[PDB]
Amino acid sequence: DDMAKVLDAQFGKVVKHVDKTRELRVSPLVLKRTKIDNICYEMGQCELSIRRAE
RNA sequence: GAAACUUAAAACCGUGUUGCACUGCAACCCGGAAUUCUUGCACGUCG
Repeated sequence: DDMAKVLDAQFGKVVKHVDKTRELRVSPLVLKRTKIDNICYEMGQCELSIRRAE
């Protein structure tokens, strides 16, 4: 609910976010998922690793 | 003895370069030190 007041300070005349985020307890209201005709997964995920190489 | 100017007239003048030769010159770095650097997701929102 902290994320909804700041999103309604720049938007809000299109879609009311304050009343909708306390009915299904989600913020934001969508999920950026994609498709390559095979598997539906997200947009922008990565797998991270590191090593201390000289 | 008392009485009658060794006087009159006459330029110390005429001619003549304080002139001739001579570098205010020779040698000398406006030079030595100094990062156009510090912070910043081409991103958020979907009847």
